[PDB]
Amino acid sequence: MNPKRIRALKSGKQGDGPVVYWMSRDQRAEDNWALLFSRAIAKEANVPVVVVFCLTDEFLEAGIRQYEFMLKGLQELEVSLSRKKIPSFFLRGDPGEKISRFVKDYNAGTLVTDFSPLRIKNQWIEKVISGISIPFFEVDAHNVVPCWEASQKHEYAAHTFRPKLYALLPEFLEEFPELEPNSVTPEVETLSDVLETGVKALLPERALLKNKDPLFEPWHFEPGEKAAKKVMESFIADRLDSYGALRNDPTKNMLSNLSPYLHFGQISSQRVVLEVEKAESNPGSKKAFLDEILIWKEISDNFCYYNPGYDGFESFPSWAKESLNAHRNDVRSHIYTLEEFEAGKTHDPLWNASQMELLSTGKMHGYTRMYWAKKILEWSESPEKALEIAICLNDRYELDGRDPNGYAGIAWSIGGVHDRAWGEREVTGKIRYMSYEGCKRKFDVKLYIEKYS
Ligand SMILES: Cc1cc2nc3c(=O)[nH]c(=O)nc-3n(C[C@H](O)[C@H](O)[C@H](O)COP(=O)(O)OP(=O)(O)OC[C@H]3O[C@@H](n4cnc5c(N)ncnc54)[C@H](O)[C@@H]3O)c2cc1C
Repeated sequence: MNPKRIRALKSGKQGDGPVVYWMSRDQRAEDNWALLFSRAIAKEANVPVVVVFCLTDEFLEAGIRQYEFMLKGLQELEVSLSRKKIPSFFLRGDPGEKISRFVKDYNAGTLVTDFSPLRIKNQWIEKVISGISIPFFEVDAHNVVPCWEASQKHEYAAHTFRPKLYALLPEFLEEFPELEPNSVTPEVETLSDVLETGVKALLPERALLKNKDPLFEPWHFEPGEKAAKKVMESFIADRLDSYGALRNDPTKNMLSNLSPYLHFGQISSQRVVLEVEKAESNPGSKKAFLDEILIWKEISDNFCYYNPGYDGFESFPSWAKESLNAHRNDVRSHIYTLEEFEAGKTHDPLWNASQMELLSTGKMHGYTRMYWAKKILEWSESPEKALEIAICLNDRYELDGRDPNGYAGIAWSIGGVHDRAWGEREVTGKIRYMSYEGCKRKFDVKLYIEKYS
């Protein structure tokens, strides 16, 4: 157990009650450093461990596609945690008022949570700190190397964050120890009813077509830790060999499709890296996949951790802010509203077909994600309007939405974060441009459009 994975946010006097694991980002029982760190401290104090999840009031800011995927995975998690004699408590409302009330009611001895560099998680941490007198720690269970240990600084490029992450891999890339069950079973509603009431509250804002039928197809990704592992096994066995040569072709499903399980924390990235590193495949394809799940995934947490305004124009590089400001008054070719972007009613069939894959599957291809966001900057009134539209459409319809990957990805597409300056164009400036003809020379754009009518 590396002590560099755990951070102390506030000290205090330890109580003689159950160690509380405030689960948030990592919703799994296996390969969870935060849950394992809570069981170790609970064992050292001769007291069982408990897990608490808060169903926040911000669930209506998303959709049914993310509400059902999360709660259905939590239902499987409760059975898995109960088999280890670890009881789970699902509170509903403000985590600042619920976690404070749970710790005081149940006489908690130590509170533990998982690490998330997002602003909304820091908002909960600030409120819970104000009304708790017991120790409270946080553990990085999402990244292989802790976010505060990989770099003490915002890395402006992947060429600089790669040697720092790979030099610390022999230390943090290790096997997980078995989660020991509680010694004895210790001493606020069922998730089936919370799923029924929540869906009934999200029904009027459901994504529908003109025929009143639903648009989302929930048979593409089955939720749960069991299904998350089966997806990783299928990728290593069938798709990992052809990954390095077909990750940029949206007409072929050659990606790992592990992003919805990785966002909600249903599967550990360290577990995926461990199975891939010991797998024998194309070295060019293994290097490309490890570059995506290690470098670009953890540099997204690095961007959100060392940039408070990671979702704003101020976090852009100085060369991009100066380039975008010099082309602010440039006459845009087209100006579409948020409703026209949402329904995919633009003149570009490639962008519209990309938006249709986002609305129907909740997981648009990785290559088209760059074309989908860069066109928003080209057809918006201002770079700040492009950030708002793309963030809203990402977090609302992407199953992996509301994730540091999405915020670092959108910062690269429009703001050029972790990128370089390209040829100076109008409107877009020195931001890397992706043309429609450039996509046709890379893949069958006609098949990708015909698939998502
Ligand atoms: C405009 C835009 C929006 C995005 N929105 C999201 C989002 O809402 N949520 C989200 O998790 N990711 C987002 N991404 C990153 C990336 O596109 C997706 O992670 C990817 O499409 C997920 O599909 P996959 O896991 O099957 O691909 P794979 O090739 O199997 O990648 C595996 C994993 O590596 C990581 N990874 C790979 N590429 C990236 C990347 N560019 N950035 C960060 N991590 C990466 C991911 O964790 C990914 O799950 C976005 C990127 C862009 C440019």
